[PDB]
Amino acid sequence: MKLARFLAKGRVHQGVYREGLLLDEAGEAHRPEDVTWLLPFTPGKILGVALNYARPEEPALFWKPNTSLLPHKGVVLYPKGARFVHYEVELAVVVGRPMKRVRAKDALDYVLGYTIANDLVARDYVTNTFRPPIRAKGRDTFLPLGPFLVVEEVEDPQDLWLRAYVNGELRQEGHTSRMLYSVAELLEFISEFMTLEPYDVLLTGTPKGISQVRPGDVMRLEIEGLGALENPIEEE
Amino acid sequence: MKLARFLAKGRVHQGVYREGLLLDEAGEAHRPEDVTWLLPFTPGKILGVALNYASRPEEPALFWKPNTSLLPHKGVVLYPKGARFVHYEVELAVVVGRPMKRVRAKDALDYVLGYTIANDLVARDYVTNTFRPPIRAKGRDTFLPLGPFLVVEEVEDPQDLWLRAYVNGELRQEGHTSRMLYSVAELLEFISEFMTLEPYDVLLTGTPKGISQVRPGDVMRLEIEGLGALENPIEEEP
Amino acid sequence: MKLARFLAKGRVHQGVYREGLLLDEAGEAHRPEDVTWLLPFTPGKILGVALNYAGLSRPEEPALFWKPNTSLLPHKGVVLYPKGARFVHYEVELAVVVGRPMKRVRAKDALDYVLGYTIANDLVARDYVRPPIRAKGRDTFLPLGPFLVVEEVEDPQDLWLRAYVNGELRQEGHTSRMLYSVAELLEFISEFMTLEPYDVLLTGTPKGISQVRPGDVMRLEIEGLGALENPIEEEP
Amino acid sequence: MKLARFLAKGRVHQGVYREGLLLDEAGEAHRPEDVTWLLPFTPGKILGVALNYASRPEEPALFWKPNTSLLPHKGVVLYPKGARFVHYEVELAVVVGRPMKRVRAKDALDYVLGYTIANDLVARDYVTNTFRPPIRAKGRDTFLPLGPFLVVEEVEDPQDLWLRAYVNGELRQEGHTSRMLYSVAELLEFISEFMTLEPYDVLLTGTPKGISQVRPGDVMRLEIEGLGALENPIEEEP
Ligand code: NA
Repeated sequence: MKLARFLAKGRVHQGVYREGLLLDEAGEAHRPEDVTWLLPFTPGKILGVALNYARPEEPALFWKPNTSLLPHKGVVLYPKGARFVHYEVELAVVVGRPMKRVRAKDALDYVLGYTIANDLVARDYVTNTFRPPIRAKGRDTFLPLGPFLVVEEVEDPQDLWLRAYVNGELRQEGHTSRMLYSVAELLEFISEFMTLEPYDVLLTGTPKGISQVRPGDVMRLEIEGLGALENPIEEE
Repeated sequence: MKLARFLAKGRVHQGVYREGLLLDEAGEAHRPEDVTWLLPFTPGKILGVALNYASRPEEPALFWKPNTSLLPHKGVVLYPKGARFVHYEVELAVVVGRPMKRVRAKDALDYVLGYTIANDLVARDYVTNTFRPPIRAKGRDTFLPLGPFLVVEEVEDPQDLWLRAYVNGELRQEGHTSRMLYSVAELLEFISEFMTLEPYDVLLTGTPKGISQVRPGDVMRLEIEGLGALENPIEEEP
Repeated sequence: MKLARFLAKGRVHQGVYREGLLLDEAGEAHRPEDVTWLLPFTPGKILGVALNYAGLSRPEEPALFWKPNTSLLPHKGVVLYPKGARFVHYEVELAVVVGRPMKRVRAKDALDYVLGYTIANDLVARDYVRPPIRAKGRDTFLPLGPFLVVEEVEDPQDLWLRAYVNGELRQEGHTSRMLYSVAELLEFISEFMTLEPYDVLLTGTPKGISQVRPGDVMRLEIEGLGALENPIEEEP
Repeated sequence: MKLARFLAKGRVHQGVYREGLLLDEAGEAHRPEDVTWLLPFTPGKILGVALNYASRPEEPALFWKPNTSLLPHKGVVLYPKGARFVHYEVELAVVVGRPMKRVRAKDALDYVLGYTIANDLVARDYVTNTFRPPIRAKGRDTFLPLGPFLVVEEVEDPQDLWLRAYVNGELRQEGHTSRMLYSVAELLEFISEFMTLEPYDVLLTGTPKGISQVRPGDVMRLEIEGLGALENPIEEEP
């Protein structure tokens, strides 16, 4: 099922998405257009692997602060004066059980589900890969996530198409099978030295392509079987 | 006030440390040796700064420390199996008290709740030149002893505090926060300019280089002017 | 200052209310009409006191009761009227927010532990009136807000209380008439129960013409704390 | 499996109880005697039902227990100074696993995550007919020992479990959940009809009358079929 959270008439609902509608805890159906989308869950810590699409001897891990989190339909703030702001459609993996020293072959047995992430980045602030890209990628609103927490629906995370649209125009396409380090490998590498807890999130990277956005653009990211994450952009 | 959190007889207490004793919410006294020390508060996000002690980096070299690295006073630090170069790092930790976004340096300290001590440990074997210092080197479990107190309304100037580190009771290093390249105010201004800092988020201000290597069996005791002493023994991973 | 929390363009803001304007963390202005009001803070446990307004003596001890966090509703949120209920009433009450841990605190020291104040509408369905949980702890039965007012209230026992239904004044009261003061209540409660920062104490309400019906718009006001407004709809 | 949480060497571990041993997230074993037991999970809101054991009341007599009453296995219960009639209450505790609103009884148990043992203590000295039982009598600090485990996927029928309570090693009472006036399913239906229950919220199902008076110094050990044993000593307040 596709779990979601939304705000309606002052109440936060934890529901399920079916046949284009949101069913709340009481079984009452809601139309997406009538509610205010929220994050499908509350993320613990969020790590991402850079340059993971065609390999490096070790995953180049980076952090995304929770203050960068943004829900579906939320507005991404374009850095004042920036010139090179890109979007990054990526498969987000949500941990379901505590992970510590878990073998790659068992890694998937600990996953709760998946969702869509827009790992934005402002290249203007990146000199090179020497220091962590915190000012360039950990900015407020730079991590739209959702709209759903898809549980027990994805058969293989390494076999999913990835698409991205800007103002409706398909400006990108790709597949996750071309992932240098798999989800199971990333979880194994990470959990060897760091305990991953339920709801922690792993961003798996994105393939290179047309991704520069400007104020006024509406980005729509889609991943096989995970719905579509849409976010407009505006100057700060 | 030196706020502290501890576990005693099954109860978690949010109290205060005074003259050697721990007082709980009701004012009842507890001996440190009879309780289990906990983190003085629950940290939100934690950022550190590399090379911030004595021209300086064009901009603060920020990095992240995961919450799973957190360890309370007296907790056991786990030495990475097979590692050969593990170092402690005595740093002044700054705890945010009010939401910060685009705060000027001259106003930054007005948003600070209090201060505590941090041991920003690093396993240099894992250090690289990609997003340095890498998460695998700085964010291992237990690599962030923090505490024992959340000292509020006591620190006059964060840029005027001595730093000391002991290993097995012997002084290994002496520093002073006046030697900070980027001041606490400048760091908060820099970070809050693009990232909202929420109450209880923590900023690790760096440490001066020294004879900081440690090995299994060693007991690290870090002290900062007016912030007490953070002590942690090191054991080898099971 | 009047602290407030609101949702705007997908972002949750912790700001302040000045001159009819909502200022976010960065100090940027927001028009109330452009945002979605939320609770001014996240409450811990909420206790209320019954019969606290009246040669009859006051109760031998405060008649304490609980309001579940699931009853909480923000300013402008929709209160749900119980199907078939004949006697649903609003209750305008001064809500006290704890700021420091309280255990065995003396009345003379009690107010020193208070963070701030806000308005509460402690709704009740008298039809279902043992702890009145089914009558008082229903979902949406605790509108709370709009602000967490700190460092402004000089004396909690010297504030007027007012309630309007559909813009028409229904009742006027004054906190000086409380049988047990805020200080006495916190002393009584903290004697046996540890109160934590953000726990809330509802101080009661004087009897009045407070019956409400589906379609009604309730606007409660307390001296210096603004106005809390909530419309009522029949349960879906 | 019997889920448990414990503190060891400064670290909070979420483990599993197998063959009298606690295994952490990494699979490493810990001896109980070497760790500090904690609550098996963090409860949301807790509701209890009064007079639920041997027709029946028109509707369940629901009441609240504050999270501040929560106490872990082995924790010390504080006896109210001057109280003359304090009683333990062995009850089956039901832990909600999925959001519940307007759930029918026939489907209720499908929303249950697991079960645990609860000691719903009461100081009868403070009971009257005003919102009975009063919060002052039931909601005192430490008046809700809970645990030691969150037993999931093991209880086949909550209405078919024996209840036992021992004071200082001596059997004080024996009961059975089949004697519940309102079943777990009926209670969750009644409650969820007007109140949304969230994951980790807890329902206390009541207890049968018995010789349950306890005094300072007593060691209470409550047991429920398949849920282990919850033990707590009693001490007088400071
Ligand atoms: Na009331």
